[PDB]
Amino acid sequence: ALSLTADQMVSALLDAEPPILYSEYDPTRPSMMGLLTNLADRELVHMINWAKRVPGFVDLTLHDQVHLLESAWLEILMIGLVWRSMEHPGKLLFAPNLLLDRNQGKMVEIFDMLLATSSRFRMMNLQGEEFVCLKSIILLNSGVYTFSTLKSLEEKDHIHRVLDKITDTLIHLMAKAGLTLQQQHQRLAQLLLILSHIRHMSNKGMEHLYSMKSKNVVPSYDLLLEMLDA
Amino acid sequence: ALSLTADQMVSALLDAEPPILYSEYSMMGLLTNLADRELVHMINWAKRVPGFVDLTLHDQVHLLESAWLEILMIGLVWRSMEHPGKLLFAPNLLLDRNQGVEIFDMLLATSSRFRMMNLQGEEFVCLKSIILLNSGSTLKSLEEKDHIHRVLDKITDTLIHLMAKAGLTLQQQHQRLAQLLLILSHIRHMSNKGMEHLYSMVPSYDLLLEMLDAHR
Ligand SMILES: Oc1cccc(CN(CC2(c3ccccc3F)CCCC2)c2ccc(OC3CN(CCCF)C3)cc2)c1Cl
Ligand SMILES: Oc1cccc(CN(CC2(c3ccccc3F)CCCC2)c2ccc(OC3CN(CCCF)C3)cc2)c1Cl
Repeated sequence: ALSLTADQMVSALLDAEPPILYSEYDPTRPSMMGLLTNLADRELVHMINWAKRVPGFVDLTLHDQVHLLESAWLEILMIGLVWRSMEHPGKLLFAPNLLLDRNQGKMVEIFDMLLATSSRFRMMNLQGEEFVCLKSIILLNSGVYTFSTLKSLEEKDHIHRVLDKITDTLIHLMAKAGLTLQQQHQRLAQLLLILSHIRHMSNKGMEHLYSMKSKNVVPSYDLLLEMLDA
Repeated sequence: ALSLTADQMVSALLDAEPPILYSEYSMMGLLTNLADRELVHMINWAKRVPGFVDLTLHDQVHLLESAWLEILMIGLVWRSMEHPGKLLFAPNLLLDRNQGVEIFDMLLATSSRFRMMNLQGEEFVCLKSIILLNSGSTLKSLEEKDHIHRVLDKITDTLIHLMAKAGLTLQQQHQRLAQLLLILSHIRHMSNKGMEHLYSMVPSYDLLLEMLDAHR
């Protein structure tokens, strides 16, 4: 996995991309949290099958894969939602049959930040290749500071090696788009600064799910491990 | 601001660095007091961060209201970098995790990360100014937002310049840049958990405006 070229690492991420799902509702009938809850639960399954295809991820122990998924899953859903919404200014495309504006999201604070992130992606003309690299970064980075045995330290070192390889891959893509060296690292910095906004949005979202104090509203270690299908 | 060279960028950030404060010569009360004194120094530091005073007072208050704990936290991690397993809130206030916890360990993990990257002082002050500018639709706000993104790009150039001066290769340059900037997601994370804890017991917009809205 540390041996793949930048072109190969991109093609692997593009072929691993999960599908866009539809919301589960009756369109002949006149409950939003339940609809979004249900949609997120079903997206989560496809995310985990995507993560398994992220080069270097299945080199980790199953325990460490679950930990990274635990820390990252909501950021990963959110960046996909924001990517999906780039072409629909003012609205969030949770699903092709569930395009919502901010007055329906009424809570609204996170909705507004997702819309802002979608705008910035849009006016940056974020490319498909770049977006799948950013998803990989979130998966590996979000849990890397919340793991200290010997083995864990080897696992952290491997995660940092793969993150360096994703960085190289992103720069390769900007180089191939014709950007100058200065423009390459300026764009790389802009894209990583947005990931900290996405982390903030995920933090507020997780804060809301934990305040529900409801057993099956935060994916458990066992639920994620089951979806990983050892 | 937009005219400064990379070297003048670093010199201004270094010139503007606030002092390390001491604790008085019961724990949460001493930490609250030390943080209250640091906040005052951080306002005048922020006024000296290129691009910042070009902003409206209202935008400056919003940026500090959003970033203040992150900035406090990155300063604490920096101060603790050379003291494995301890948080140096002040030279006379060195705590270990037993005296706290979840937040403490995250802070200790960031400190350990700085150690492994051999984080440099000139790098530290660029990262702290990125936190201020980044963490937080009238024509003027659009004009502010565009200005902030421009200053952020020059700090990126300044960071690259520092690594290039040291002798790092370009591959090592973009790799280290990404490593430094991804740490910022974790500092946002810890700030949000810290806000959560403090509300379970924070400087108001008016307090911030009062300190920032100085006379001549
Ligand atoms: O791609 C998406 C598709 C569908 C929704 C979403 C994001 N959402 C909606 C929002 C939200 C509300 C409250 C808390 C956090 C949140 F983000 C964020 C913006 C509007 C309100 C959401 C809601 C509930 C969620 O909780 C599941 C996990 N389920 C439980 C886990 C058991 F497996 C309940 C997961 C996400 C994405 Cl990013
Ligand atoms: O450099 C530092 C110097 C002194 C303390 C700190 C950070 N802290 C201590 C810790 C903490 C962090 C996050 C949340 C709660 C917390 F306990 C850090 C890990 C364990 C305890 C802290 C304590 C009280 C606080 O209360 C404000 C509101 N007050 C400001 C309102 C004035 F109007 C002070 C502000 C931060 C830094 Cl990073």
